[PDB]
Amino acid sequence: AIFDNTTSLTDKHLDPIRENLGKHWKNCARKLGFTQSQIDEIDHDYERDGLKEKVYQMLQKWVMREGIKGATVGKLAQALHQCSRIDLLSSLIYVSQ
Ligand SMILES: *[C@@H]1O[C@H](CO)[C@@H](O)[C@H](O)[C@H]1NC(C)=O
Repeated sequence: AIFDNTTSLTDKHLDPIRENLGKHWKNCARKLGFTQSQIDEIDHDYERDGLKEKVYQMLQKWVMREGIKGATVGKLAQALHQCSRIDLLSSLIYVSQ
């Protein structure tokens, strides 16, 4: 079951989220525990780099903050549930097999 999966996230799990989180990324950032101030910093600091880079930076900051113990398949699954991205949750289930 995806929500109890304790596997540490690596590129293979993160890549579908990097590619598809898309323009509606900030609500998922809040569910991943970023404050509005932190979201604003990412939004401003990576404006010239583009939306995909804002997404990349947000996800990587989360993986770095939570570490190997905390940045897991099951925790990402819960975040995707909480931010209502069942499309992304489905891609995560498939890549985790
Ligand atoms: C926390 O998230 C809520 C939405 O759930 C938002 O209204 C509020 O502004 C956020 N606060 C901060 C400090 O990010």
